[PDB]
Amino acid sequence: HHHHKLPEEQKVLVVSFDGFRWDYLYKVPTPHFHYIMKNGVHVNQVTNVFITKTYPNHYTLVTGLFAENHGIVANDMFDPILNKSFSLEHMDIYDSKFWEEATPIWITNQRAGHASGAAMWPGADVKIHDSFPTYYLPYNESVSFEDRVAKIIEWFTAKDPINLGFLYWEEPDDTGHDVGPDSPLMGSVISDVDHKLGYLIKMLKRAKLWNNVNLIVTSDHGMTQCSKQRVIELDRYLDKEHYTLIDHSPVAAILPKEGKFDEVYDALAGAHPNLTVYKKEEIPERWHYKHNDRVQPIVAVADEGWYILQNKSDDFLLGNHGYDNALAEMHPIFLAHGPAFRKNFTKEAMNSTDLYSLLCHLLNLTALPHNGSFWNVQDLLS
Ligand SMILES: *[C@@H]1O[C@H](CO)[C@@H](O[C@@H]2O[C@H](CO)[C@@H](O[C@@H]3O[C@H](CO[C@H]4O[C@H](CO)[C@@H](O)[C@H](O)[C@@H]4O)[C@@H](O)[C@H](O[C@H]4O[C@H](CO)[C@@H](O)[C@H](O)[C@@H]4O)[C@@H]3O)[C@H](O)[C@H]2NC(C)=O)[C@H](O)[C@H]1NC(C)=O
Ligand SMILES: *[C@@H]1O[C@H](CO)[C@@H](O[C@@H]2O[C@H](CO)[C@@H](O)[C@H](O)[C@H]2NC(C)=O)[C@H](O)[C@H]1NC(C)=O
Ligand SMILES: *[C@@H]1O[C@H](CO)[C@@H](O[C@@H]2O[C@H](CO)[C@@H](O)[C@H](O)[C@H]2NC(C)=O)[C@H](O)[C@H]1NC(C)=O
Ligand SMILES: *[C@@H]1O[C@H](CO[C@@H]2O[C@@H](C)[C@@H](O)[C@@H](O)[C@@H]2O)[C@@H](O)[C@H](O)[C@H]1NC(C)=O
Ligand SMILES: *[C@@H]1O[C@H](CO)[C@@H](O)[C@H](O)[C@H]1NC(C)=O
Ligand SMILES: *[C@@H]1O[C@H](CO)[C@@H](O)[C@H](O)[C@H]1NC(C)=O
Ligand SMILES: [Zn+2]
Ligand SMILES: [Zn+2]
Ligand SMILES: [Zn+2]
Ligand SMILES: [Zn+2]
Repeated sequence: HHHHKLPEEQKVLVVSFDGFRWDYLYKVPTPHFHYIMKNGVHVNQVTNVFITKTYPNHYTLVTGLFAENHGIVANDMFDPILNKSFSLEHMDIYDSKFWEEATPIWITNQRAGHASGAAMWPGADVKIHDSFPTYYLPYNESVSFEDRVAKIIEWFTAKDPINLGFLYWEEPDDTGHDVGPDSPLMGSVISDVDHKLGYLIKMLKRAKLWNNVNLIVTSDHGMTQCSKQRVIELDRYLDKEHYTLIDHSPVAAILPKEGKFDEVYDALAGAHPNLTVYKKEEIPERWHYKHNDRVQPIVAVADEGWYILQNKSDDFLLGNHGYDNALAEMHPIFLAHGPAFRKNFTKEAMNSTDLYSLLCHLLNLTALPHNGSFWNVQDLLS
């Protein structure tokens, strides 16, 4: 018979499938994504932040800030005040000072008395302002999706449960790089990701969380097809001895050596039609990228689908991202299901800087100063 159920605090689980381009939903049958759509909300065009790389965009999701403000401007950075480098590829990400120009939402959540949990979310196993999420996993890409889900569900159902979870998975980004997003093999990995989403849905239902957790499924960026016929080779124009390459492609962050600034700029600007060379102060305002000492004196941006190689042996991948965030192929999926969200609703656009204000609203937190607007996304809510 129908009876009372104890009022639960509002809960949110944010899931990021890395590199899940907005239109991947249509490359193969995605019944579990479509199940969420039919019972939830879906935004066609999510404008993420420049540069359209993993660490800048995940930190935007948990701060509501543009990259010049939260300071995670790239996956590879050099901070001249710290005189230190940051590099994802070397797992050299744990220097707290690279993160401390902002405060991620899990800290704000916990300062309000709640508990947060993170299962491989970029930056969640880093000490920031002397704090971690209440529960987190040390980053390890080899941990299965099923084990990450198991931890999330354990934490949402613990003696002292979390109200806010973050779950992360490295596909379809990794395969998109390997084969290129135009490859028919992308169907296999997208289908697998849809199966993993179905596994998550099944476990949320089994744990009696499905109808009381607001599940948000999104990503950090998309992916575009590259080609060995679309390469810009810097050593055709520049003496490698006269600059340091802080980040390579498709946004080359260039630090000329002492006195070589005008040599480097003059040699590279207009050298190739698909490489736009900006002096820091000329960087487009719409990217909200330039007001930060981690933005190097010269930033050279390749057009969509072009690769910057410093020399003939530099890295090349059939898929890449990082390009202009106005480009549709850089845009991630966004869909959601839960008691706070409408059902079978589709909206054309959102800015990824708005998610932070949505999360703060759902959890009844006081948002720190940010660049998004709850009013832009209030129509997703029931
Ligand atoms: C990498 O960099 C290259 C080189 O800069 C860019 O290529 C240019 O792209 C633009 C935009 O499409 C081209 O301009 C358009 O050309 C069309 C005709 O193309 C043929 O003829 C020209 C010679 O005039 C050749 O260069 C070209 O290869 C083709 O053979 C025109 O129809 C277009 O005019 C129409 O659209 C424009 C708006 O785009 C309107 O203003 C017009 O009124 C008209 O309606 C336009 O002129 C340009 O020709 C290309 N240059 C070259 C050398 O190919 C790439 O776009 C860039 N790559 C990426 C991914 O950004
Ligand atoms: C994404 O953010 C931009 C920038 O804030 C929004 O563009 C502004 O929209 C307001 C209306 O609320 C206009 O008054 C401003 O002139 C716009 N500013 C700029 C710089 O264009 C945009 O609406 C947001 N998009 C979504 C889908 O939320
Ligand atoms: C994005 O949001 C941040 C936070 O509100 C803004 O940063 C502030 O900018 C003012 C100048 O208007 C400075 O006085 C503050 O010191 C900044 N605060 C922080 C925390 O950095 C930023 O201006 C916003 N960006 C845009 C493009 O609107
Ligand atoms: C700056 O620091 C150097 C040692 O640190 C390494 O190099 C810097 C540039 C960063 O890449 C950092 O992450 C590395 O661990 C010193 O060798 C160098 O002398 C220092 N320079 C000055 C001027 O103090
Ligand atoms: C990551 O997880 C795997 C599987 O349990 C384990 O073999 C490995 O030692 C872990 N640590 C790292 C740094 O990969
Ligand atoms: C390219 O640059 C690397 C440094 O990253 C250097 O070790 C390598 O020998 C260079 N290769 C060519 C072909 O110039
Ligand atoms: Zn990514
Ligand atoms: Zn990637
Ligand atoms: Zn990987
Ligand atoms: Zn690979």
